Amino acid sequence: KPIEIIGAPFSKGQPRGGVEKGPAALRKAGLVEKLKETEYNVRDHGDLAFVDVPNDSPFQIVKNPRSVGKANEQLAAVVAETQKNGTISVVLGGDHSMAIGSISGHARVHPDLCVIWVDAHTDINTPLTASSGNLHGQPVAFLLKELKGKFPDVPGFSWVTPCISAKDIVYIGLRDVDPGEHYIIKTLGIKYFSMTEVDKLGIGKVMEETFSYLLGRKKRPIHLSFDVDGLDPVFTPATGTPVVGGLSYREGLYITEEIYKTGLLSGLDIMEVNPTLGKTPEEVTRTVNTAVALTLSCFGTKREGNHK
Amino acid sequence: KPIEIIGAPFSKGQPRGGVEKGPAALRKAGLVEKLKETEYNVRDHGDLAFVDVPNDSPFQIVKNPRSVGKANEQLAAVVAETQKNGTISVVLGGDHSMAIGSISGHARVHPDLCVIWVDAHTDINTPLTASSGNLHGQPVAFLLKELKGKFPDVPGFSWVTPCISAKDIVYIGLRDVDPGEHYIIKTLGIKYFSMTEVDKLGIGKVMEETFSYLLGRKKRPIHLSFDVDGLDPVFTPATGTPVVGGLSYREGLYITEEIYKTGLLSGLDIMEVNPTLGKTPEEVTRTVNTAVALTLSCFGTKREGNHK
Amino acid sequence: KPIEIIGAPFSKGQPRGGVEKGPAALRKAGLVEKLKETEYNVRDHGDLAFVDVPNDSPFQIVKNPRSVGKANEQLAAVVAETQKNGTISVVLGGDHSMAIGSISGHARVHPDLCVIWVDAHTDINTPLTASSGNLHGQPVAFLLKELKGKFPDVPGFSWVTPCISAKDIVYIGLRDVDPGEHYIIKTLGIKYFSMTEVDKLGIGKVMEETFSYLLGRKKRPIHLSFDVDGLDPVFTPATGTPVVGGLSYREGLYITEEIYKTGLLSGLDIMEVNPTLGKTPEEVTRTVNTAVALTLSCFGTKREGNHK
Ligand SMILES: [Mn+2]
Ligand SMILES: [Mn+2]
Ligand SMILES: [Mn+2]
Ligand SMILES: [Mn+2]
Ligand SMILES: [Mn+2]
Ligand SMILES: [Mn+2]
Repeated sequence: KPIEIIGAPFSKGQPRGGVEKGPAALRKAGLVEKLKETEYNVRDHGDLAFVDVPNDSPFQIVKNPRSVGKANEQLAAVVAETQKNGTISVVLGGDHSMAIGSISGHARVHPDLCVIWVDAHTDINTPLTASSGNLHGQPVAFLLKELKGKFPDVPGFSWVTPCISAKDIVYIGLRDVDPGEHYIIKTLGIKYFSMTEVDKLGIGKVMEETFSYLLGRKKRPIHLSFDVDGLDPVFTPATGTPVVGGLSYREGLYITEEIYKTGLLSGLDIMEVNPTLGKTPEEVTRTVNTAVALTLSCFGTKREGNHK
Repeated sequence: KPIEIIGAPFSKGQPRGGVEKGPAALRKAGLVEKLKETEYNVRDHGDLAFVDVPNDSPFQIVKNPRSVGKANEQLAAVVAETQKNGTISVVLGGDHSMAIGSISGHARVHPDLCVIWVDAHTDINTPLTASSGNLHGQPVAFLLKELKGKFPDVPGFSWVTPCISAKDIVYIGLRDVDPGEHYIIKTLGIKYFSMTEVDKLGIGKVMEETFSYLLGRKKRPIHLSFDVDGLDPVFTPATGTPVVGGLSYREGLYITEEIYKTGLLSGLDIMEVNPTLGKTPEEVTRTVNTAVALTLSCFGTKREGNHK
Repeated sequence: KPIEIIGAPFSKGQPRGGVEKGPAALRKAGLVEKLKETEYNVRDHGDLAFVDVPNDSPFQIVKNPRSVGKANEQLAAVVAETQKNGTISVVLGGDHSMAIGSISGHARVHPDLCVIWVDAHTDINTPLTASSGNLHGQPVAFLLKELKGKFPDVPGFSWVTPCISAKDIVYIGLRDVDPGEHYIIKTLGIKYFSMTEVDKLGIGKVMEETFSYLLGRKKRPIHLSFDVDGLDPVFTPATGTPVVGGLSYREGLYITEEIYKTGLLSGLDIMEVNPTLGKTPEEVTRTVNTAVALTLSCFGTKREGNHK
């Protein structure tokens, strides 16, 4: 019933910078003002203040493992608190590595939740199969149960508890996956929808199946982790890893409009909005408004109209 | 069998200006020259000359109610004359408020026609539920029978006669509807196809249903009122109310190509082309050529080729 | 199992110039370097050196009939040699008129191959029904059996042997067909998929049918002749005959990804990349990378990932 924006302007997740300005842009985009305008109430948790672990030594390859392990541990702590009160937790953040704290904290109250991860990537690189070391590409690794133990524990993420099985997570939009990640998902029979399947089935049937897969038997809580680079660059240019032939505005919306319809949206995740990475101030607006549009959608803003 | 372009460079419908240049752009785009090249004959009625009602006092909120009531009254007068002769009336115009005279005049000869209103809006705001007062958003209100009487009669539109029921009109492309308009359409069980339904069913099935709904029982005449902002801004940027995630070139065409196939196209409506509103001369070309493409399409120009 | 790039920087096919730089751009785009990175081996045949027939007198209308007849005769000669060794022949070339030597040479080793011609055109103009005389629009004419004899034999193409029936070729993407070409395809009951059919069925079903049509009975070798202007100009602007409302990146790929899946790709054809025709160096990159993406795709580069 209630909503709670938890700013998470973290950044250490990846090399490029400018992702901590995300909650700023979105909020500056009047996000909370339009969201209240829905048949929901909104409590802004305000942005979190992350402590930066000194002499953060790159564990093996993994850059900033402590700082990141920590800033995340803090989010889960906070995400678990608001969820514990029965509120949908929208997390305005920086890089997807902050999905570690989001989900975990969410998973702590509802161990049986499921994940509809929308992104053009899998972010399932273990600190081993990972080329270079930017955690914004390892989330699913720290969370998947079937993966724990298959890589060296990282300094600062021990607090985590693999909380979801491969039968609880579904991917949508994939188009730029690595050899390792591909292996891992294939090896674990994870249900996904690469842009190939979409092009084939049409976003319409993608949801019917994503839903008949995750909510077929039981009807548990849903954790939507929306990565902005999931929608074609023509719509979300202000990101770090833009990939053409992606999801469109109308698709990103059919996805959110459908998640609303279920009535199970428990925890959202709007990540990767990088204002700084806009070739023109316009690109940052196109990204910020369709990031917001998406949010509002998850809360009822249908495209056919909404009367009180 | 014959066609008749009726320029309608009216404008008072909305605030922004530059819509009276539409028939000029379109015609300047060699519209009539390519249209003749079809298996049809074309008679250009030339642009209408609209009298501007002096001291046009904003009735309640409704801006320029007289001037607009009048310019429209004139169109119907003219649209009824050419229709009365058995000719398909293409109306190159300014704002959609000129759809009042178009349909009315059309409806006068064929009371049983039906409407396939393609636009990203509903234009069903009554002079009451309407925020601000630009008639380019009230057409469907002056025409729907079920609505007459539910708002103060406006100075200059009395001549109108609500000529169509909610079972005679279908919407295609909707994406930016108001609370009032949404209420009204929902309250009147009007058949519509928001971008949601499209994304789901795919433009292909949208037509089969729009057709099985309007022409299921009888096979009456069709009045296509094509609003240019119905196609994504990426295609029709030169408009006043651009809304992302709209109909694409290929969709606007499948729509027209299908209407041709029925063989019932009686009266067309190409509205909202605003040359002035192009950030670059290019945007006005992209709008003018795909506005034309659309027209030609309504007349047989299939995408698989056309041999004499 | 093995692949062999055969540069074919020919050009005389059409008026505009800059198509011989295609193999240069593509290769310069690291085409062969990424292609080897597949589960395939690659042998670059290097670019061909075409002799230019002196005093090439425009036979009737057909411009440069000798030069073109010859440069093509050479390709078939070469395409037949590598195919004769059991290698998939990718032909980096200029204008589609070089598809004459490609297919012919291919057809010589496998007379029973079939053609999936992806383009926005039919290239089936006979030296008679053809307006102006640029052979880049007559290929299918020199190859179709049902057409041989219906036009004056051309100086330099006699070596050709119509090698495919209208039941062996399928079209995908059509949107700008002439009166003659339309006639000819209609008159010969050729299976095609104009952008209309795509918009209706969705690229997904287009392949199931293109496949159930050509590979229904027997499962013969496939000859994909990919014309770059088959994908909307927004993706392949660097061509000579750009036509809006075309195939998109995701569609061009679903097409290639599917052809890979069959396992019958015998001979490819990447034509019409014109570096010179890019309004901005960017347009030439957008064209060269999605031309390459396409190639890679035909060889296994799925969008869900590829692990060794
Ligand atoms: Mn991500
Ligand atoms: Mn991503
Ligand atoms: Mn309108
Ligand atoms: Mn509109
Ligand atoms: Mn071609
Ligand atoms: Mn072509």
